[PDB]
Amino acid sequence: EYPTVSEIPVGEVRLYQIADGVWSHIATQSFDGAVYPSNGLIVRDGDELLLIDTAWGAKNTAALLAEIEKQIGLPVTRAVSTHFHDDRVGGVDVLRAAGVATYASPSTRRLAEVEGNEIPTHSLEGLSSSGDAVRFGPVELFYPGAAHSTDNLVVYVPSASVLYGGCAIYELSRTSAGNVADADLAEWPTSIERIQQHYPEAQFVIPGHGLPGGLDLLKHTTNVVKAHTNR
Ligand SMILES: Cc1cnc(C(=O)O)n1Cc1ccccc1
Ligand SMILES: [Zn+2]
Ligand SMILES: [Zn+2]
Repeated sequence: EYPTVSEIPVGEVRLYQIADGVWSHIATQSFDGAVYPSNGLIVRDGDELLLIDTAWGAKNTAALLAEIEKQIGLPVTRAVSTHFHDDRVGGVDVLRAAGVATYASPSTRRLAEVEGNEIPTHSLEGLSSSGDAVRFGPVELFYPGAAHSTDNLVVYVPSASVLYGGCAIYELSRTSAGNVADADLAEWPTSIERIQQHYPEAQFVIPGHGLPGGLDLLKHTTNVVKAHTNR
């Protein structure tokens, strides 16, 4: 069963095996007097590990690596951040010290230096245009357009039919659009369309925060989004 926010103390991290060689990592943070859960992803690449997004803060990313060691005891060598926000780059310093090579798109890199967040070192080339996809070891990287942020990336794992959609994708239980200041509300739904059309074969959909479902998470997020739009 999936770890829920009401089951994880701020400062601990859980791993949830989704397939052979595919985990998610779950963590928690307080922010504006409330507690939220956060996801990210782990994919096995032969003998190395590929880490998708941080665990929302220095401390949690330290735990995230320690729980990787306890439970998989394979090394994390590359890290991709899927947008410039703290729940995705909070802890890039802890990874880099640990000898992890951290990556993001140049748009992510720019926006992070501007917001004062931690900056992935390497720049992922070839994703600046909506629809763009590049390979990266055991996953595909996809820029669906602007959405939750202008720079947000989705990750598909083909071996396992897994779609990591990040904060661009909401969990079902989440019916309010929240704070979406960095978002393009006008393009967000077109952007989800692109996700659907490029990965219809997805069987396991992971949001930035909360419980995983399937492609129906995309109709859901289109809906919540289009209902904010119309406030
Ligand atoms: C605080 C935070 C970080 N990332 C997000 C988001 O919407 O992606 N949010 C807002 C959020 C997250 C989870 C549940 C509700 C609101
Ligand atoms: Zn965000
Ligand atoms: Zn988020």
